Amino acid sequence: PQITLWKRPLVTIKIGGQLKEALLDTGADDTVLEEMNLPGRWKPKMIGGIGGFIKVRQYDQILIEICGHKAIGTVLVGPTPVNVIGRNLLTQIGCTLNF
Amino acid sequence: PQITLWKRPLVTIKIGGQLKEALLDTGADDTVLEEMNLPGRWKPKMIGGIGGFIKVRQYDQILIEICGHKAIGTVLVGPTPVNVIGRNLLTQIGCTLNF
Ligand SMILES: CCC(CC)CN(C[C@@H](O)[C@H](Cc1ccccc1)NC(=O)O[C@H]1CO[C@H]2OCC[C@H]21)S(=O)(=O)c1ccc2ncsc2c1
Repeated sequence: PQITLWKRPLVTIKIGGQLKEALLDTGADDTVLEEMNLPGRWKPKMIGGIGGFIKVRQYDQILIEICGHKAIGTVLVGPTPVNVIGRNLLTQIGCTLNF
Repeated sequence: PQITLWKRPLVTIKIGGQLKEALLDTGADDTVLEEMNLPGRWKPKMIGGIGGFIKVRQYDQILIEICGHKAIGTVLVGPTPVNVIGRNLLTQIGCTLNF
């Protein structure tokens, strides 16, 4: 679809078999989801945002469907203010900016 | 134009008679720019993201040119690690997400 930006670009995602709402965030290199249970192994990592750095759990090679489009990639889980879909997955679903 | 997301979507902007580089950021409600000494009045504000909040100065009705597209709106100035063009201005240049 073509998404205008008068509202937040929020979409429904499926991860670990569960539906959630997430923000399509072209300013995020990485995908960061709020605290949740995910199966598989993970590794502790640090990511920095506008206000500093937080601790996250890095899950690699996770299946995630974004607005009906499948991706498989890295998902960081931690105290982000909102679920964000970053460029690592936006590229997989073929997302571009256009003006 | 069409911008892919393999790399950060950085573009040149013109603001306050200065040229700078900023991200086209669909996850940013507002526009947040590096410290610069703009003229005129301003209101204090706090904006939150990964890692917490930063304190910024809110300037209204600021003229900004983004890839030769003109806009006018609110700009927040403060110790942000990256210049971000937010939805308040992206809507004005006709920017959409597409997949
Ligand atoms: C609440 C949703 C997100 C936070 C998640 C908001 N951010 C915009 C993001 O695009 C931010 C913009 C950004 C980019 C780079 C440094 C600092 C901020 N990117 C970001 O934090 O990405 C992180 C995840 O991937 C990593 O790649 C970049 C940093 C990592 S922000 O910078 O904190 C921001 C911008 C305008 C704004 N107006 C009101 S609140 C508010 C918050």
